[PDB]
Amino acid sequence: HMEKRPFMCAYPGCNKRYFKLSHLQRHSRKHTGEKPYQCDFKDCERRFSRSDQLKRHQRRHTGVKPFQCKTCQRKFSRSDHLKTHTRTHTGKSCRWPSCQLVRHHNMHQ
DNA sequence: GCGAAATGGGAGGGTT
DNA sequence: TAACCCTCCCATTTCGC
Ligand SMILES: [Zn+2]
Ligand SMILES: [Zn+2]
Ligand SMILES: [Zn+2]
Ligand SMILES: [Zn+2]
Repeated sequence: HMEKRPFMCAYPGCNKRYFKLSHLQRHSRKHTGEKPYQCDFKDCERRFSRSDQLKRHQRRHTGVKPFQCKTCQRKFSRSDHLKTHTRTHTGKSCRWPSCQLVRHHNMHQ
């Protein structure tokens, strides 16, 4: 785990440093305040500085949930949302809250 | 209402 | 170069009861 960040931001007063030039060029859009990637869903009008941020956001509109829990078959749109959910099973036949297995799990969604 | 859990966004990291 | 996906932090919202 190295800390050498050779790419420094040239913005006046900014001390940001990054390991890769792509990370620095991605940071430079924060000073310009430009957010060109706008969500065109109804009654949203949200916008982001990065295209991947817009695609992550638009999954809440499209209902795309590629990540599925191997224990209770619950689906999530993000990998970190799935990993956090799996902690509910570590502490605690039906693995859904308040219910007494694949058919039952699939019917919950 | 309470705590837990889910949700959503920023920021940064890697892989092509 | 940058699209693309992952990982962590954080505040807010929703759920379970
Ligand atoms: Zn900067
Ligand atoms: Zn939207
Ligand atoms: Zn689960
Ligand atoms: Zn059940």
